[PDB]
Amino acid sequence: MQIKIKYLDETQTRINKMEQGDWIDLRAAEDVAIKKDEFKLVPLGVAMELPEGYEAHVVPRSSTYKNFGVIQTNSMGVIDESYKGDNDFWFFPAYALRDTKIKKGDRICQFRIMKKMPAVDLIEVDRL
Amino acid sequence: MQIKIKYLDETQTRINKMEQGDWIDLRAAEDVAIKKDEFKLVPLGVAMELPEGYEAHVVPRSSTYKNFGVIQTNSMGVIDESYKGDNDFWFFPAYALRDTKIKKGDRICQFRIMKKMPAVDLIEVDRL
Amino acid sequence: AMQIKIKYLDETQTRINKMEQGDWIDLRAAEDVAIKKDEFKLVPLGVAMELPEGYEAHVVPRSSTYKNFGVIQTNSMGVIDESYKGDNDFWFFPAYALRDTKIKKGDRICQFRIMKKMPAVDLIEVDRL
Ligand SMILES: O=c1ccn([C@H]2C[C@H](O)[C@@H](COP(=O)(O)O)O2)c(=O)[nH]1
Ligand SMILES: O=c1ccn([C@H]2C[C@H](O)[C@@H](COP(=O)(O)O)O2)c(=O)[nH]1
Ligand SMILES: O=c1ccn([C@H]2C[C@H](O)[C@@H](COP(=O)(O)O)O2)c(=O)[nH]1
Ligand code: NA
Ligand code: NA
Ligand code: NA
Repeated sequence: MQIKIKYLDETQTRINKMEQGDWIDLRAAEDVAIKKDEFKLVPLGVAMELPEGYEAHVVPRSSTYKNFGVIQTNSMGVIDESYKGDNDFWFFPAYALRDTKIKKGDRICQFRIMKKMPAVDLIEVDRL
Repeated sequence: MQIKIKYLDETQTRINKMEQGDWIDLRAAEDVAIKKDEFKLVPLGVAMELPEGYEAHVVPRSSTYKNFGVIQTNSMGVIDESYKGDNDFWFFPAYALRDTKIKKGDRICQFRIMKKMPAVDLIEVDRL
Repeated sequence: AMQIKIKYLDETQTRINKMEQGDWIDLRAAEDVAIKKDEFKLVPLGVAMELPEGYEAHVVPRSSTYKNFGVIQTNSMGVIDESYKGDNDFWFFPAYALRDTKIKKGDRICQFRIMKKMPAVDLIEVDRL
């Protein structure tokens, strides 16, 4: 299976091949400064068409907090197969626990794909 | 595959069907006000019997922080198949980074199911 | 059926027990750790593991971690790859404290499961989607 990837512009660093099954590091599309106790969407400079029936999960890298002092406000970001449009660029939602600077090209988070949950039948009951 | 769902009461909004594999939005069962730097378990007004051998994963929605100023203290909630009792209602563990008000019926987080990890044995060794 | 090889820091580490029905598995603080409000500490878990080939592990807080200890996990979910299998590749829990707190040696502070790694994928650059 394959992922089609469109970059925001030619200066974005092309990301790792995916022949191995490791999570894949994504990078700041531009410089982003965030003050202590403030929030910014860090653009990742990439848009993707994921395989039919899959979704992507995005979390911080292990070293992100140590080096940048940010947490990811939504814990883990879900990118559905449907977020496949020409302007559907990815972002990393960052809350700074201290004044910080992220520079263009800095690796800031990581992703993998996973099969979406199967079709399920929700049936209401009065008791369990 | 089916999930049996019990709602806290008649006023809880019945949630989305699960035909497409998308994550499913869960909603506040009552008004909850949270002060900056305080914590509250936000009731979701649902109890579920998940399919055998499955667990649920719960994370904020992408827009939760922007709209509500809360993060999920456990990052991703994991609800086991065994949490299927008639009083086993679900909660979103919220920490407010600013004063906030959540209203009854607001979408606050999302879940999916996933198969539990395969059978595995833990074997102590004296060296790797 | 599959196997996880687990090695402990020392004999004082309380050995981990697997939940027979496939539940996530709790891990324990390897030593006492004091963390001041708004400070960070990489809490040692006192375990190194060789995971099954083609698998990874996922680490999240327990539901009770915040109530008990007032900490959040700064990386959201830890990813432990199959390759992190060396004799000195000990696991940690990266804790940010939202209040002054003390964690005691042996406290169950986080939980893990394994999951198959994503399959091989071909990344293909395109000009438009
Ligand atoms: O951490 C995230 C979470 C989401 N998205 C993308 C995928 C979503 O489809 C879109 C937001 O749409 P809603 O989920 O808010 O509809 O943003 C990200 O780039 N990063
Ligand atoms: O984000 C979560 C995580 C867990 N639970 C369920 C399953 C737990 O067994 C139960 C109670 O958790 P503790 O009181 O053991 O933390 O809540 C949730 O509703 N939300
Ligand atoms: O919450 C975590 C996340 C990672 N690790 C381990 C596995 C990683 O291989 C290593 C850090 O390596 P990088 O991911 O920074 O390469 O730490 C942990 O013990 N706990
Ligand atoms: Na990369
Ligand atoms: Na609605
Ligand atoms: Na102990």
